[PDB]
Formats: sequence, C-alpha cells, structure tokens
Amino acid sequence: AETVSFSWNKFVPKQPNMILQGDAIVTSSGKLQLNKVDENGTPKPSSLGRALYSTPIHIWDKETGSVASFAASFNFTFYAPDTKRLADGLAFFLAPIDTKPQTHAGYLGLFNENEDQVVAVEFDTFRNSWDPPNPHIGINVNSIRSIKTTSWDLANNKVAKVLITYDASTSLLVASLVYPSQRTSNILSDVVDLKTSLPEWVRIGFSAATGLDIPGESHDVLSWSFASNLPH
Amino acid sequence: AETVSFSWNKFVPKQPNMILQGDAIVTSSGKLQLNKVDENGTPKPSSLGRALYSTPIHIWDKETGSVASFAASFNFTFYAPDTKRLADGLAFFLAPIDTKPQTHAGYLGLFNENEDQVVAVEFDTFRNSWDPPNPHIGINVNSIRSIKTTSWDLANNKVAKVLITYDASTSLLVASLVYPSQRTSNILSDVVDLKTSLPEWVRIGFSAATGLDIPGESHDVLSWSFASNLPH
Amino acid sequence: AETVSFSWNKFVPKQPNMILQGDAIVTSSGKLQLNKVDENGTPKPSSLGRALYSTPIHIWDKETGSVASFAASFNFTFYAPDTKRLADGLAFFLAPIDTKPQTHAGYLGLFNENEDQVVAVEFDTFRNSWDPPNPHIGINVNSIRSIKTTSWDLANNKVAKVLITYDASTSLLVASLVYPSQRTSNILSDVVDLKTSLPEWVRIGFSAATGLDIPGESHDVLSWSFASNLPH
Amino acid sequence: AETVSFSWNKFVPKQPNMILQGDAIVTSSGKLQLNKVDENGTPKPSSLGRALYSTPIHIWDKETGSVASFAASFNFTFYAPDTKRLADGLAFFLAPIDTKPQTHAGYLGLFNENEDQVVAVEFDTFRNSWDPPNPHIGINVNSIRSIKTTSWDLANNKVAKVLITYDASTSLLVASLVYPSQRTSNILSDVVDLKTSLPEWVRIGFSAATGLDIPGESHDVLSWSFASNLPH
Ligand SMILES: [Ca+2]
Ligand SMILES: [Ca+2]
Ligand SMILES: [Ca+2]
Ligand SMILES: [Ca+2]
Ligand SMILES: [Mn+2]
Ligand SMILES: [Mn+2]
Ligand SMILES: [Mn+2]
Ligand SMILES: [Mn+2]
Repeated sequence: AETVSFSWNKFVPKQPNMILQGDAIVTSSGKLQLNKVDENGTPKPSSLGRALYSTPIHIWDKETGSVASFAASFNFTFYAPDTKRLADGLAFFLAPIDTKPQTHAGYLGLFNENEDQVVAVEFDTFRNSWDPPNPHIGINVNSIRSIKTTSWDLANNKVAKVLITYDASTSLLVASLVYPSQRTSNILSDVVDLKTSLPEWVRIGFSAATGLDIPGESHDVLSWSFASNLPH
Repeated sequence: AETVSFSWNKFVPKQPNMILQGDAIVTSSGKLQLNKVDENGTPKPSSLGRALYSTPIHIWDKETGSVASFAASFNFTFYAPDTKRLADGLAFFLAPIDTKPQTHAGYLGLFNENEDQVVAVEFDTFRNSWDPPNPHIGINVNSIRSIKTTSWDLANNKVAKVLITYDASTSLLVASLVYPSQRTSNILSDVVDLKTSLPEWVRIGFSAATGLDIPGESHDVLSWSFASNLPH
Repeated sequence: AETVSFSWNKFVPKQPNMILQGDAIVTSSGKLQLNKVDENGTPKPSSLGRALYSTPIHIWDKETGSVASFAASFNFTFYAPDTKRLADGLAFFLAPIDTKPQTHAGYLGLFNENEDQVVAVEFDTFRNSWDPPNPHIGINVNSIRSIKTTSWDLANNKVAKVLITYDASTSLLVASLVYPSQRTSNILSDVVDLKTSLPEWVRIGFSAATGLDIPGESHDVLSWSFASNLPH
Repeated sequence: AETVSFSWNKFVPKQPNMILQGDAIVTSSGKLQLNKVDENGTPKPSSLGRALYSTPIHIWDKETGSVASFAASFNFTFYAPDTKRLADGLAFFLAPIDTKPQTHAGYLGLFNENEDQVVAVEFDTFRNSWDPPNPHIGINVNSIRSIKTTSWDLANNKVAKVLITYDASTSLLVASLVYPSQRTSNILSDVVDLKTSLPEWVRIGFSAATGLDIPGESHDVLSWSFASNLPH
C-alpha cells in the first residue's frame, strides 16, 4: 500500500501546502476565496480562482495496474447578490501536476473550448448549451459535458457539506451534497476509469468561476479533507 | 473522548461478538441471514430475524450532555421469488441493551401495534397504511411512521451498499444507499435528537421481516462497519 | 480483515463494556482501582482485582491460520505506603473468554501454583523464587516464569505510560514503559506464538495483586486503548 | 485541528512527493539509498545523502501557541564491509523548509562545525570527541552534541525497525529501535520544546554520512510512516 491523508478545519493565509492560482486567495478569517469581490462583498464578473494541494497523489500504477481509492470532503458556500441571475459554478477535481487554469465562466476554469486530462465533480449554476435545466451536480470526465448530472437544490449564503468517493474496486464514483440548515440532500453516482482518464500522479483542488458579464455568485471553500489508498 | 469501532468483511458462524435473535443466523458462507428459507432458498412468511452487536455503545452522556457521532455501513441483498409481491423490509437500528423483538411483518420487528425506545433507518418494501407509495427508505424515531422517507430504487438479488451518518453537532442523520451494479443511488437526511430518543447506552443491529401471508423477500447482511465517538 | 478498536480517557462507573472481577472497581473519579484500600487510602494485603473488556477478540483463525496484530496502551500508577516493602504487581493479559481469577499475590491472579491459557506482560514488584533481582517487566507465556524480563525503573505515585505491540508477521511482542515525569523509559521484546498459546477468541484485561502479608502497593489504571487487526 | 499523514511500504523511483539531496537516490528495487556504493556494493567514503518529504508540516502555531504531536517510523539497514571500522551514521530530522545539507561525516550532514534550526534523532556509529562510547542513539536539539543518548545494539546487514514519538502535552520525545531478527530493543526519551527549537513549518527527512577516509557503512531506508496532529 501507499497512503496519504490530510484535514483542515480552516485555511491558513499563506500556507505552504497549498497552491493558489488565478484570483484565489485565503482570508484572514481562514476562508479559501476562489473569486474576487466588492468592498460590499459583491462578486466581480469574469473572475477565476483555482486552488490545489501541493503534494501530488499517486492515483494509479502502471507496473501493478493498481488503482487508488480515495475520498474527499469540504464545507462550502456561495453568495449571490441576485439569485435570479447566477453563474457560473464551482468544481473539485484531479489533474496533471503541471496543471494550470483553462477557460473561464462556463468552462469552470477546467476546460478550454476545443479539446489537460481532468476529472471533475461540478456544482453548476449556469445553463450552458450543453447543460440541463437547473443548477446541478455532474461528473466530468475530460469534458465539460457531464456523463451524468443531478438536480442540485442550492441555497444561497447557506453552508453545504460535500462528500466524494472513489471505489477502485467498482470503479464507481459517488458524490453527495447535504445542507444541514435545510435538511436537504443530493447524491449522484457513476463509473469512471481512472487509468484511461488520468496520469499515475495527479494534483487535486478546487476551481470556480463567475459570470462572464455578470457577478453571479462567489464561491468560498471552508474546510477540507482527503484520504487515499493505493494498494499492491 | 470515548471511541469504539469495528469492521467485518464476512460473518463468522457462532461469532461471540454478536447476538442473534429470532430466525437470524450466520451461514457457512459468512452471510448474516435474517429470515428463514426453503431448501430451494425461497423465503418463509411470518419470519423474523434480528442481530445485534454485543458491546453496548455509549451514545450520550448525562453529566457532560455530550452526544456521540457515529457512522455505519454494510453490504446487503434481498431475494424475491416474485417481485410483484414483496414484503416486508429490513432495518438498522439502535435500541436499549435489554432489547428484544417486537411485532413482525409491517412492524419490522421493531415496533409493537400500540406504543422500547428505538431509532431506525428502514428499507421498506411494503405499503402499510402509514406508508407512502413505493418501497422507500425512512427515519424512524420511536415509531414505525417515518418522520421522513424517500423513494428507494430497489433491485432484487443485486448488492446494495449503505451509508449512515450521525453528526452530533448538527444532530443530523443521513442515509445513503447505492447499487454499484446499476449505477444508482438514494439519499435521505433529517434531524434526530439522540437524547430525547434513547438511553445513554444502546445496542445496534439489524432487523428484518417477511410477509405475513407471503414470502416476499429474504434479507441477508453481507458485511458490516461501525465507528463512534463521544466527546468531552 | 476483521478489526476492532476502542479508547477511553477515563473509566465510567458501572460501564457495561467492562467486566470487573475480584476486588476491582471504578471510582467516581474515573479510576480503575484494582486493589482494596484504607480510608487513608492505604492498600489492603491479600487483595486481588481483575478487569476485562466485554467483547471477546478474535486473535487467530483456524481455517486461514491468520494471526491478529494488536496494540494496546494505558496510563497507570501505584501507591506504596512503604517503598522498601512492595508487592506484588500488575499485569495486562489475554485469556480465554471463560476466564476467572487464579492465585493471588506472587501469581498476580493469573496463574495457579501447579499448571487457563494466558499471555501476559507483567509489571513485577516482588522477588519470587522464580524472579530476577529488582522490579521488572516480563513476558509470560503460560507461566509466571517470564521467558524474558527487564529492569523496570518504577516510580511510586508517578504516572507511567505503557505500550504493547504484537507483530503477527514477526510474531514479536514488544513492551515499553515510559515515565514522562522522570524522562525515563524501558523496553522489552521477544517472540510469542499466539496460536500455540491461546484460543482463537480471547478476552483482554488487567490483573493486580497486593502483598500476601503486606500492603505493598495499590494499582490504578487510568486510561486505556486497544486496536486489533486480523487478516485474510 | 490540522492533520496530515502518509505511509509507503516501498520507495518509487522518481516519486514527486520526495526530495533527494546529495548522493541520495531510490533503487529500482524500491530502496532509499542514502550513500554511494561500489559495484561490489561497498560504500564510498566522504559520501552524503539526504531525503525529505515534499509537503512541509505545520509543527507549531504562533497565534494559538498550539504544538503538534507527531509520530514516525521506518525500516532501515546498514552495510559494513568491516565492522571494526564504522562510520559515520544516519539521522531522522526536522528542519526549516529551505533546508540544505550541512557538514558531512561526523556532522551527519545536519550540522556545520560552528553554529539551520534542526531537531534530530541520531543513529551514531562513530566516536567523535563529543560522542560517548559505542554506537548509540541520541537526541539532537540544534547541536551534534546529543542532550541524551543511549547504547544502540546495532546489527550489520540486519533490519532494524524504528519508532519516534512526540507528545506535545508532555513535550516528550521518545525513540525506540527494535531488531526483530535478534529479539533486541533500545529506547530513549527526553523533553524537547518544539517552539524554541524550530519554525512553525518544517520539513522532515533522513540524513546519512560515510566515513571521511573510510567506507564505514551504507545506510538504506526501506519504508516510511508519518502522522501528525496540530490542535486548536
Ligand atoms: Ca454551465
Ligand atoms: Ca411497511
Ligand atoms: Ca514476583
Ligand atoms: Ca559521531
Ligand atoms: Mn454543468
Ligand atoms: Mn415504511
Ligand atoms: Mn516476575
Ligand atoms: Mn552521536
């Protein structure tokens, strides 16, 4: 085996175990603030933040052909000056180490218009042409066109708690989101082949975009947990 | 703190850390077989099995007024000779140590017709008068009338994987069930106050009933995991 | 695999997950008090206490021939009215489920004069004919005659912290005792074959005796931790 | 809290979560080989290897004034062409992120002749003027002059297993080394104040040197484990 794992109940400004890209930063108040905001705290359009964890993860193994199993979780929120007009979303993902930001807005900073090898779970607020009705949750295997999605019952300014799981044995990825304040929950599950989708080593992180021409909503990540196993 | 936790990938016949009630037994093949069956393997009506874990759990504390947080999981299946005619269901629960079986069939062995202090998560196959349309999943706080339920997309003879969580801090209980074979999943969540619902010490286990006049479906528990924390 | 594990930072009077034998009891003040004492708090001679954990442990497996690996720890102390005159000792051990107390004093309640299948780590204060000079630590495989022992640098009324390990793979048992207050430590290690020494299922606990004709020292167990794994 | 932790049962050549300094490298055969050797496999004098783990560790906190507790372990060996002539040693340590190698041989690559803020546990084979008789184990707080040491019963070409612990609460560091093949073990313990000794963030790793004018012994690290907690 080969294992790793970490937990933070807060973000520490300037923490060396993290890598901030784009607009992303950490507040004195221990928030991971992915997008840029007004003094009033209002979001700025055409914004983009990413955040990754420094140590790369050994997700699969060529010789052995072994596949890691992982799990992650994190508390997060959003702020929408106007809830009738949201965009663009937030995502948790896995990418090559070298990873850098891609297209914004609708592409959630993870994908570029044409065809990085990315695996992602999206929390989408905005109906692109490829999107389904309503904000939803989706699995993204090398495309902004989710292989599966599900209605997401978002709640502005309220804390959502998230759970992600990868069962190597079934090759089945599961995502669940719960809002304790509203006693509400959504889940989603599908199969993903790590191997054909990613490099043996990856980096994980968060991505988030605001509306192109609109402010839509900010995206703050409050806490974060991760564990992984890779067997013999 | 005070913690406990256990995991089994199989059941061992005659294992001393378990307590079998009613029809319940463990197969040579490491299954926990809750209800009785034909040679052909068909279920016998009016059957009832319970199974508990020996060590009692310290779920809450009077002096401190502290509340445990727990989580559990287990792989399970069902066998329905005839899928048009199912009953009665399966449940995971928490009860007083002294606990013994109650009414069968529709009462899932946990509750008696009139008004034990029981907390349960049910997997219900049968529309009682108190039930909602379709097999579902529900939270049972001292009553067979779920405070909340959700459509359960059962699949006969297929393995379902289950997850239960209790967040003391939010007092929010979450139940998720996933069927990897069908890439299908359901979740459900609501608040439950341990304190007002149960004794400081409890025992946990499984309950399962067959149709009164029908065979409906058997209920086998394949594996089992549990962890709990009780703080200062 | 098959795993279990538990931790207590205090003892709860009347806790159902424990079994008290002999003089042993739990104080309002959360101590596990193995031997009997004066109002003044002085120990009573010819005293004997044992304490076990309720759930039995699956230490080895016949079919598979698999062996568990475990580890334990606990904070403990002793009280000697007169340090020139100590007896008799304290022990942590593994026994058959059925286990009941044996001979006292020098036999630490675990062994009887002539030849239960017991494995124990002793903290011996008293030179029996079979003992070596000075209080020591020893490994006891079915005999009060340690297969190995080591000088123990005891310190009255001071808290000692203990560590026990069993590496199934090497079949090597290790015991370390440290006294933080005095920046002092002892270790001891040797091989033990679980299989030939014990039953597939065992119960673990503590034993402790006072001097036959003397008071010697009391033995209180403050905290306790245990984890075990048994593989496929 | 804030936690991290990792385990490897082998080293992967070119693994990105590690940083190799000096002569240090990883063998096809998954060894971490700290010093340089002959084709015959014999060690080369005046050699030096270091190895660190990439992610930095948050060992203590200014605001809170909280101190982490950690533990580590690793399997290691040594090869001495001639056991009458050994040098120079191996060490596990904590340093500033920026850390780079210091003086070799007797200084184990961690310290320079005159007075980096380093905390280390040494496995010393060579009697310097500051050393005590015999190979030993020692605690090094900002000096190659151990604040405490203990006889180390080394065994050439044999696998030693090591354990390191830091109890923030007692501020007591413990080191134990065991050689299963020989049923032999050594322990050592003393207090160390993280705060006054190191920066809030540190990097951990291994260091190892060969004899100045002699080959002495090689130093290979086989496996490695680490966990840390930093509280609120
Ligand atoms: Ca979209
Ligand atoms: Ca029903
Ligand atoms: Ca004795
Ligand atoms: Ca030296
Ligand atoms: Mn979408
Ligand atoms: Mn129902
Ligand atoms: Mn003895
Ligand atoms: Mn030295």
